[PDB]
Amino acid sequence: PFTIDSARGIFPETLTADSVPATIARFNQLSAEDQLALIWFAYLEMGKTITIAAPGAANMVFAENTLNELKQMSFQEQTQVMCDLANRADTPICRTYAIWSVNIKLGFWYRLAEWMEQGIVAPIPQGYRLSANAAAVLQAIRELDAGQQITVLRNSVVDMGYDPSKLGSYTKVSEPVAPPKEMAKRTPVTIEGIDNPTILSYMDNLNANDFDALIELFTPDGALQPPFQKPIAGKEAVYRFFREDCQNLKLIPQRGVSEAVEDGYTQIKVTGTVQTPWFGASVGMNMAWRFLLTPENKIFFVAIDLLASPKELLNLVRHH
Ligand SMILES: CC1=C(/C=C/C(C)=C/C=C/C(C)=C/C=C/C=C(C)/C=C/C=C(C)/C=C/C2=C(C)C(=O)CCC2(C)C)C(C)(C)CCC1=O
Repeated sequence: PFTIDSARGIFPETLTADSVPATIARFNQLSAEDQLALIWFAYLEMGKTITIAAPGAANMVFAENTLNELKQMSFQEQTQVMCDLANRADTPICRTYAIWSVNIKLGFWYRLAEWMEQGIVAPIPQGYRLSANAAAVLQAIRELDAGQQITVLRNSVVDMGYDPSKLGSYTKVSEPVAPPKEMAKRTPVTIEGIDNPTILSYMDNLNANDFDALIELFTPDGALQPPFQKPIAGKEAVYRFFREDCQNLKLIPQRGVSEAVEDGYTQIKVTGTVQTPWFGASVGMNMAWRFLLTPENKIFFVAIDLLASPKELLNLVRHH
């Protein structure tokens, strides 16, 4: 009947932005030097219309030792470390970076971007010439919508460093968890077409960084699938993902539809936008949420999708 694997397929008319993994695959064909140059140029152009937020103090304490090593290196040595990261080389810095959470790696590169601008780290060489393929990948990124662009950039960062699979057993380094926003101060979401209390609780608890309440919405074996990734299965792993990767999001759902399927279960699709704390309101990612709920309104499965275009925000099929 329903398994996690079959639940992945609900609302199959939902068109996701698979140009993100497509573009990443093209990017991964390029030399390390062209990868760095390409991201430099893309980030420079993006900055003209989107506004990145500075990393917090606790984010940066974990990257500090590595950044100070870099601050001291020659321009040549600095470039070599950056190429090592892009190449996923086996070096001490690449092994250190492999155990950092997503947001720590992002803060590392945001500091390097500042330093490269303002003189401290080796710039991209003046008159650098991208390969023909790299020039085309950069143009492809320019034509993506902002939500797709920042997803490509983040993925490129997350994939650098030594393969964490190749490390064995290892302590993942992550920020302290923010406290749940006071109940009184929360702003509840509204969703046109949906009043299911679990769906509203999922949105509101995530918006409040209240992961202990969020996780109780799931079945013990319930799964969550982030954009372009495999399902994270079971409360233990979902709860860790929440606390590690999901703080300070702003979910802005707009509309949804609900459909009874077999055995008192119910499949629900919501569309809307999401803001990441890295860009705030300057980037609104067009998202769908696809939930499979038990008769007791528990989340058996939820998939979160980055949508191919804004048209898909209105794609809400009520009968299958
Ligand atoms: C690297 C590099 C550079 C620098 C580059 C830099 C500094 C790049 C920086 C890039 C940054 C900061 C990108 C951040 C992206 C964040 C995203 C896509 C978050 C999405 C979250 C979502 C969708 C969450 C959704 C969620 C919802 C709704 C749920 O319902 C459930 C949870 C879930 C998580 C699934 C240089 C400029 C120096 C050039 C050299 C070079 O290589």
